[PDB]
Amino acid sequence: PLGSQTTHELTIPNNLIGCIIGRQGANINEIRQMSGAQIKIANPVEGSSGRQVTITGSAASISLAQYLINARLS
Repeated sequence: PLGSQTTHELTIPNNLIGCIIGRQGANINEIRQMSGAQIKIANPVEGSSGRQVTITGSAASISLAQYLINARLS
């Protein structure tokens, strides 16, 4: 659905972003594939403590993507 599509944003602590991405981006690929959401990692900035992530899709797929991000960090 076209009317369901929206955008969300969150911040991953820097020490955790490598886990989210994974080897060759395998982890973030999996989260994208499972959730059906588009997930983009923001350009890194020097001396930040967190890395921004945008998630676009329906509310359901964004909620799933967030859940999977959390699960990956356990």
